[PDB]
Amino acid sequence: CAMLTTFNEVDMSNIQEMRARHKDAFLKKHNLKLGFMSAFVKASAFALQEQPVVNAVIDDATKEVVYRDYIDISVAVATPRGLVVPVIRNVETMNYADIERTINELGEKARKNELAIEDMDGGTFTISNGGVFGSLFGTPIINPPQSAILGMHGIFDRPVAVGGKVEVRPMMYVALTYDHRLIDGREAVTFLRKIKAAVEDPRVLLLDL
Amino acid sequence: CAMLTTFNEVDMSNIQEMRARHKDAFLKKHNLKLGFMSAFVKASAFALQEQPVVNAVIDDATKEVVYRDYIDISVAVATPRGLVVPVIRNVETMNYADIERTINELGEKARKNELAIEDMDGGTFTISNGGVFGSLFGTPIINPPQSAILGMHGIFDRPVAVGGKVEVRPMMYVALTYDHRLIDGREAVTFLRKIKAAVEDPRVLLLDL
Amino acid sequence: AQNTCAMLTTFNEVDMSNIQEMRARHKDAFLKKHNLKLGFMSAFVKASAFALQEQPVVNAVIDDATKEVVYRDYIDISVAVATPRGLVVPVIRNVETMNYADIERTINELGEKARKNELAIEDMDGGTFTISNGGVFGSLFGTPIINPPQSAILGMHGIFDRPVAVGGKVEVRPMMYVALTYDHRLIDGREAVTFLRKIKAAVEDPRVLLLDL
Amino acid sequence: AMLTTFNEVDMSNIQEMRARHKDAFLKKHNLKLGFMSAFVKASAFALQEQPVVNAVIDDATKEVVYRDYIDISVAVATPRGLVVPVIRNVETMNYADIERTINELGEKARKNELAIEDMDGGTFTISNGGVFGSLFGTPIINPPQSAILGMHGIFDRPVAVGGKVEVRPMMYVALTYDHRLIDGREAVTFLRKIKAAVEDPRVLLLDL
Amino acid sequence: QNTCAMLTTFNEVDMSNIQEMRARHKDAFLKKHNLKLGFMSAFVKASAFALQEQPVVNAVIDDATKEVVYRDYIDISVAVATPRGLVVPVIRNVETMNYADIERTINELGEKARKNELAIEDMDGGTFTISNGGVFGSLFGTPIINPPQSAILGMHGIFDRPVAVGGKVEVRPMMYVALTYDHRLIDGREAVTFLRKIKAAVEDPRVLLLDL
Repeated sequence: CAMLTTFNEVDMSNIQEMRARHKDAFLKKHNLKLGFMSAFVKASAFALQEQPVVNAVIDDATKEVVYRDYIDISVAVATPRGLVVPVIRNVETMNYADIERTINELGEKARKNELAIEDMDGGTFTISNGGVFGSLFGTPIINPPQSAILGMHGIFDRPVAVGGKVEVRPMMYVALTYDHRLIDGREAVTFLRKIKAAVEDPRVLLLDL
Repeated sequence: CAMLTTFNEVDMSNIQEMRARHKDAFLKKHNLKLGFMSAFVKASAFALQEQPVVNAVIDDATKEVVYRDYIDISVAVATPRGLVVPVIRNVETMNYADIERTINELGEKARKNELAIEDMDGGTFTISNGGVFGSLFGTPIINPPQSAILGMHGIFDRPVAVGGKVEVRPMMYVALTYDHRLIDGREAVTFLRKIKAAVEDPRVLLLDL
Repeated sequence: AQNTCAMLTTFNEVDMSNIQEMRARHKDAFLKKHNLKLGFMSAFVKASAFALQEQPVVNAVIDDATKEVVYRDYIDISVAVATPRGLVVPVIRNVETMNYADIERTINELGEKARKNELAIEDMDGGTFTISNGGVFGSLFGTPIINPPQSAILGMHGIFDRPVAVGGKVEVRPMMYVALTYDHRLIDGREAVTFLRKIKAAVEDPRVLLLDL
Repeated sequence: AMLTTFNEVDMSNIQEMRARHKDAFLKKHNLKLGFMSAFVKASAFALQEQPVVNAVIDDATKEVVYRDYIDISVAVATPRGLVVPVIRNVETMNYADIERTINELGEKARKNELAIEDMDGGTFTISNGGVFGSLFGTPIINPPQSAILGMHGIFDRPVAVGGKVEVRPMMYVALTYDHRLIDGREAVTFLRKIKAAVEDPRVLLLDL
Repeated sequence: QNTCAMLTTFNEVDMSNIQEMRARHKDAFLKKHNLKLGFMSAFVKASAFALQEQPVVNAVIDDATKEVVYRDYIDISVAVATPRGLVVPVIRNVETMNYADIERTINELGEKARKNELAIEDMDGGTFTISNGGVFGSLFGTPIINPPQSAILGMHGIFDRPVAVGGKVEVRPMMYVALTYDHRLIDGREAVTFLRKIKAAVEDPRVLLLDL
């Protein structure tokens, strides 16, 4: 076991304003609640596209890097009974209108206990959300056999310096645990920073920066 | 022939913001510059996706409405010898970066004039960027065999009303000339409204309203 | 359309301060008295009737078979309804008598009939003037399609808050563009411009209808 | 095994108490008031709320042993090194008794006359790393317990309370817990309960 | 994090003085000594004078089967880490106690170009006491490192961010950095780690306790 964790801060204001502006029409059309988790899942998929090493795995049996091209992100909808990780498959071709549908169905499966065995294995990324309980920032545990996991924590209003001026903005601490045997610090730090950039400004997803 | 025209106005404040913040990154990553045209092409593609009637064309030989799953926008490119209307195919599977790259390669082909006819046929929707030459608004001419075209114009700073206040915002007119036989009043204005919405904030495209 | 016939659509802006403020401070009594609704449809229809009375040429239709102008007298405003199955255009006859309330009653009746798909072919055609609505779907302005054999059509669009200079100072006022697609073969530029300006004057200040100006 | 999660506590009520009740303690109990007792009692309240954090995995026979007694193993600094005495049955003591036990353990520790029966049997550890001046960090779980709450320095830091920026005495609180017994949500709610109890001592009275 | 007793403790460092130092003296170094002022020359020095008092960090756990007796080394040698594209190596300064800030940067920079051209001899990487993880590349918040064995302790490089802070009970936005230090619990006490964390962050904002 070798878990290396890097933290970073994500400005939550842009996506909250987008939700407040577009929640009504989105709920009217797709019958879904607009949430901040779809933005994070899409950003994770995008950053995984840019940096495929985070998507790979090293087989301890043969000591060789095993690259994966398909992107599957497992979300944590952990039931009061215990921790459960439903898997979203092929997230690289979904928008914000999707993902929300998929997480809703997977949560429904978890509540009604149709979460079969195959729905929690074969994931390439994990987006465990411990912020629904108000955690400031903590270090999650790498889910085997995956090589990374992104931890989303609670949103709180803290003063942040913007252009030399103190402003109160809603900010999220985000964690990323990686195995240094495969991912070096440069790669994981860049990956987390790029996730932060994609969540902070959703237009880069359209610009492909 | 039987062409009707309807108008609206688009506020390019988010497009201006995203071209004020994401030019250095776009140039460093793609060796290419960012422009207004990609936003309008993507907005037209999204509107045609969510309203397949305008995407369809009535063939005069058999008087049949013909639907097409694919979308290919006939963007006009400026050349010293004469205006040309090439076609960029499958607009539904590309982001702003891909639109910019195909428009740049099309322009660099047109400058030295190696454009074959294979890149000029098969049009579904035409956009004429008349903003290079200062134009307030006016009725554009369609390029058949397609049904309706969207005519862009120049972007001028004009005073508008946002919450009762008067501020100067970069705002331009849009005209959608449509074949009145197939498209009636409601879709001819809803199409333009959706284009307006997707250009005012690109986050609608990502959120898929 | 464009080349098929003579459109020559003319445009004007109509402020909605008077009508909107009136309905804002007159709607409860109307709901307690007739019980339907209160809208600007009745105001625009009656203003069109007034302007059509003042300018009888726009009421007259041409007869291409004989090249004879037919000076129709009864005002037959044919309004449009944005039904789920596209759009339908019923008709209202003898508009001059109704003031605001009877036009509103006929509008409500015809809308309920169209929603129920009971609009008979009788009260569907034969109008002398048409009014379209591209206002429910907010459109800044557009070119209306002339409904034949009628000779003109009103194409009012949505109402937007825009900064408008009144007395040298910029103040935000509820504006809206209105279009008129006439027939240049019969109506000149002067007549169509005067028509649009008279409708603008009769909607900007409804007391003109009482004053007959 | 070891895994940690962090949070922050606004230490405004405790400093106000120490400001308004230091002389009353000095002249009624002959001991010095401190913010140790607030955290010990908050930890006791959280342990009583969640018995899972008070449990232990026995590697001898792979069993989950529950303990009814609550014992916080406070850390006492000595020149010879680091000695950790265990204060017993914390449920039945208020701030005064916690302070008395801490003073007694300090007096007995400085004299090198703390016996082996006073080291063992602990069920929860608290490591005050703030006497040296740390911002935050990771504590280690001393065997055979299951969690440790480490405190850090109390630093005046600007916080957005009510939408305005003000300088307030805040410290970072972290607990390191094993994942084989305590889940992530349990640890987060445990730390938040400690935060609530220290931030508002009247919660301990209201039992919520 | 388990590995071998790999806890971590965190702190912050004030870098208003150093950038104030560098905003006035950059031209002098370029003229007299032809090299540029960086950050590591302050952190590599702050660590070195933090080790000359408490040499338990210089101690390593060696002999047969590891834990037998301390091995105190009277020499200080800091292993700064520099990034290539060919995997980050850790270059190392020898007998660096007796040499000042400039000799720390001349040694660093010319030795940086010494590995930009792959002119490397393995004799220049012997197992010395201590590594200072040089992470001044990628603008992020708080890392955990992995004490580059056999080294016993480890330093971080975190990044300067404009952060609102309370200076003298007043809010004064300054651009700040965080730091951690990853200590092997075995024969390295928790309390002594905070003291060296503080002083490696005290000799940094007030550069003149190096003279005291």
